[PDB]
Amino acid sequence: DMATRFKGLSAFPITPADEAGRVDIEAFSALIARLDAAEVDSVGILGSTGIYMYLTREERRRAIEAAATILRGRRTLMAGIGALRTDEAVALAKDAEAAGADALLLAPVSYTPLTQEEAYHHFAAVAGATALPLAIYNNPTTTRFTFSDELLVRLAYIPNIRAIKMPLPADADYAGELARLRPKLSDDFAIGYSGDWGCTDATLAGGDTWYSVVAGLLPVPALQLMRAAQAGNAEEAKRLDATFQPLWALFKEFGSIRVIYAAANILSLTVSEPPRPILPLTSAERQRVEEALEALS
Amino acid sequence: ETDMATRFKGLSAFPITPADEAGRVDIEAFSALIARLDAAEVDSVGILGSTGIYMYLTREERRRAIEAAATILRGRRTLMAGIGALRTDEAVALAKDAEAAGADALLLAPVSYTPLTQEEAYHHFAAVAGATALPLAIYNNPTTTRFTFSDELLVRLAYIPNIRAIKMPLPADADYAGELARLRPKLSDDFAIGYSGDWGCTDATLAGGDTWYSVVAGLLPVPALQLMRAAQAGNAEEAKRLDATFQPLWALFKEFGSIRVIYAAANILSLTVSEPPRPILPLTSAERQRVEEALEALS
Ligand SMILES: [Cl-]
Repeated sequence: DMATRFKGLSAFPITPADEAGRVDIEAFSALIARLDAAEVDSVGILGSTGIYMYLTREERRRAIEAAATILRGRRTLMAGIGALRTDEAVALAKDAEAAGADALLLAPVSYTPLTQEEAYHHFAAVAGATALPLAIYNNPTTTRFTFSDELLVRLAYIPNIRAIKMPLPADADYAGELARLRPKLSDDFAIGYSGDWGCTDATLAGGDTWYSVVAGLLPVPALQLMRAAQAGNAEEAKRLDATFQPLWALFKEFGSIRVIYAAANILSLTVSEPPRPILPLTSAERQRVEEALEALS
Repeated sequence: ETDMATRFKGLSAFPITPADEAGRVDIEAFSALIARLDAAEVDSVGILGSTGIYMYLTREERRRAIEAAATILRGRRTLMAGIGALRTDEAVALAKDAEAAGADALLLAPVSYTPLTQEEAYHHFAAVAGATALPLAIYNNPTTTRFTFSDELLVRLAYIPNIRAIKMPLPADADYAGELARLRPKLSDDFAIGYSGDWGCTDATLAGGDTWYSVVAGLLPVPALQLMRAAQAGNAEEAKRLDATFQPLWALFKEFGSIRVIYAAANILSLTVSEPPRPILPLTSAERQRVEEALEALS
C-alpha cells in the first residue's frame, strides 16, 4: 500500500529563490542534503512552505530535478502540485513524475469558489495523470476550499489517493476527528496533520503523519519529538514539545512561512526573502526568532 | 478631465472571455461581445474580471484579449482591464502590459495563497499603482480571495493618487446607505464607490452607489443599461420594475454563481461555444433549461 510512504515525519523545506523567482539551486541543494543527512521520513518540497504557487512551472521542475538527483530514490520525495486550472495541475503532476518525485501533494487552489463535485473531478484528473500516489492537501487557509466529510470519502476511494494532510480541527479534538474519519475513509488511508503547534498532540492521538514546517529547517529536534509522539510516549513527547513553544508562539502570531524564512537567514541556510507580496519580519521580531532557536539548541 | 474617478461611474459591463479548453482566447467571439457592448453605449467595458476568467488565462492570452478589445473599441468607450497575480512582480508586468495594449483603467484584486497582512496588501497595491499612469479601481471581491479590506486599509489605498474607485461586495445586511455614509467621509474626496453582485445593485445604486460592476451587462447590455439609467435617475419604481424582469436570472446567479449561469446564457444566445475553465464546470441539463426560461422572462 502506497499509504506507507506518507507516514512519519515529512519535512517541508523552503525553496530559496531570488526576487525574480529564480530558484537558488545551490541553497536549495544544501537544504535537501541537510534533510537527507538527518534521515527524515520524507522530504516535502514545493508545499506552502516551499512557495510552489509563487514559482513558475519551469522553476518548480528545476527544484524537483535537483532534489531527485540528491535523494536518489533513497528517501521519499513528495512534490506540491497545485494550479488554478486542471490542465496545468495535470501538466505539473506529469512534470513531477518525470523529474523524479515519489509522491504528489495536491491542494485545491481556487479563485472562483469550487463546488464539492468540481473538486472531485479535478482530483480524479490529476490522480489519473501519473502512476504516483497522491496526498490530499487539505488547507482551507491557503486554498479557500473546505472538504466535506462526504467529499473526503469520495476522494479516499480514488485508487492512487492514499493520504491526507488535515488542518488542526478548531476543536483540538484529534481523537474525535480520527474516530469519525477512519471508519469512513478507505482502509489504511494515511491521515496526518500540519500546523506544527498541534502535531504532537495529533500524533499522540493516533495521527499517521506530521507534515512539518520546522522539520524542513531543524530536522534533528523535530525527529526526536516525532519519535516520542509515534511511540505514544506522552510524558516525553510533551516535555520535548515544550522546547518548541517559543517557536510555536511565533508561528501562530506571524505565520510559519515568515518565521521560517527569518530562522533560515539566522542559520545561514538562506539569503532569500519571501516572494512579494509576502514581506519579512521586523528586526525585533527576528530577535524573537533567534531567541526561539536558542531555546531549542 | 480633472479627476480620473469619473470614468469609473455608471454601468461597467463585464463580458466573458471566450477561450478553448487549452485557454486560447477565441478572439472572433470576444470581438463580437466587445462590439455589442460599444453599440449598447455602456459606460465602461470591464474585461478580464472574474467573469472574464483572468486568473485562468496566461499573461500572453490576457494581453491578446486587451489588444483585441482596444482594436474593436478604438477609444470610443472606457476600457478597464483586470490585472491580478499572486506575485507583485507579475501584477506589475500585467499592469504595464494592459497600459501598452490600450486599457484606460485597471482593476486590481488582492489574489492570495498565503494570507497577506494589511500592510503586505498595501505595498502590493502601491507597487502596481506606481507601475503605470492609468487609474485603478480596488477589486474588493472577498469570495475569490478571503481577503478583508479593513476600513483602515481602504483609507490607505484610497489615498494612493491614481487609485480612484472601488468595487465593493454587497453588505451582508444590505445596508448600502449606512455603508456609503461611513465610507465617503473617510476615503479621499470624490472616490467612486460602486458595487457588484447583480441582484443587489439596483438597491445599491438607488442608495447612492456610483457604479454597477455588472455581470449580466457583459452579455445583455441593452436591458441592463435601461435598468442602470432608471436607478441613476432616481426612478425607483421603474428601476424596481425592470429589476424584477431580471429576478429569474438573479435567483440562478445566487444559487449557482453568476459565472456558471452567464456561460450557460452565452451558449444559449449563440454568442460563445466556450465552457468555463476547468475545474469550473457548466450547469446541469435541467439548470441550463432554467437559464433559457430566465432569458425568455427577461426578453
Ligand atoms: Cl506516557
